[PDB]
Amino acid sequence: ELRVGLEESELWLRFKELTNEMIVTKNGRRMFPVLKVNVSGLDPNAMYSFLLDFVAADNHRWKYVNGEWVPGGKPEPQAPSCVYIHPDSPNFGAHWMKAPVSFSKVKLTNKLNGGGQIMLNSLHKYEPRIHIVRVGGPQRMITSHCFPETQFIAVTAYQNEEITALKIKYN
Ligand SMILES: COc1ccc2sc(N)nc2c1
Repeated sequence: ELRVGLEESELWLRFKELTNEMIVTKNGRRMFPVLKVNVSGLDPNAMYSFLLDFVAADNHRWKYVNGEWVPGGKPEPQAPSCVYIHPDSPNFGAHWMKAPVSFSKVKLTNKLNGGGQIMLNSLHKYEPRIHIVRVGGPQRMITSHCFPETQFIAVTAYQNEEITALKIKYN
């Protein structure tokens, strides 16, 4: 059975209990913490690509009012985010299972851009999600996994200084 787990869930949970924030910039900003995933139960000889996308967790714009994040009253449909391909892709099951799969090079932007960078909606809340795609084989297969512990609001600057302090303490 294919098992997907979050590495350093302890740390992620401390961010989550404060309401996590990730910076987005025109050129794109790397994530901290980095999403790192433990995977077991792949066919070590089979070929797979690791994909990352961001689900809009709700349909609302958020705003930091009197030191607390509060959702707007005017929800709108959220266009799904683009997919980031893990740069080790495609790769053997053995490669993916030998160490945590680390998305250290994904960049989050607020502007439609050349390539690599993933555009997100400013002040919307996101739940990171991966897709494990079996490739090259005759029978294509996809397993998806969400990481609620890794939820965050996309911001152009940090609102809650508790988040800023944790980002610095652990980086
Ligand atoms: C996934 O990134 C985006 C960026 C801007 C907008 S406005 C809208 N309706 N949804 C989105 C999603």
